[PDB]
Amino acid sequence: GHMKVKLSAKEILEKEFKTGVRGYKQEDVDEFLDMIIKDYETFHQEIEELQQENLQLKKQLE
Amino acid sequence: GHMKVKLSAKEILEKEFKTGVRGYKQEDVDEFLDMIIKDYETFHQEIEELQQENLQLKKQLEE
Ligand SMILES: [Zn+2]
Ligand SMILES: [Zn+2]
Ligand SMILES: [Zn+2]
Ligand SMILES: [Zn+2]
Ligand SMILES: [Zn+2]
Ligand SMILES: [Zn+2]
Ligand SMILES: [Zn+2]
Ligand SMILES: [Zn+2]
Repeated sequence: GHMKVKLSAKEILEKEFKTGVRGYKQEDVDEFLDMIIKDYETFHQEIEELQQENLQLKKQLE
Repeated sequence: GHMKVKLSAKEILEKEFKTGVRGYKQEDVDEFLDMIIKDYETFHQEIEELQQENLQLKKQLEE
């Protein structure tokens, strides 16, 4: 069966964190989250491609 | 297209960030990273399941 993730690329782009003393440097976190966002986009695109292919194969077999 | 994935759950665990006098609250960033690590695992399992399912259906169509 299909398994869903918790977050999306847009939710990570738009997440706001509160601040505090000795918090993590914002640019360090944001640059790393940007790499994560691109991975979410890559994962989502490949799943979309694999699920459309899965639907086509199941249709030929029906 | 291809699977040009940049990071792994282990790389996310190992990543360190410099701190500032102020910055993003560490608790909140770390707990968000935990959710992300769990999603990388889910994405992987979903892709593996679809790849093997599609292989099996392709083979059956021709055998
Ligand atoms: Zn499943
Ligand atoms: Zn499946
Ligand atoms: Zn799925
Ligand atoms: Zn930088
Ligand atoms: Zn989509
Ligand atoms: Zn692909
Ligand atoms: Zn270190
Ligand atoms: Zn894999």
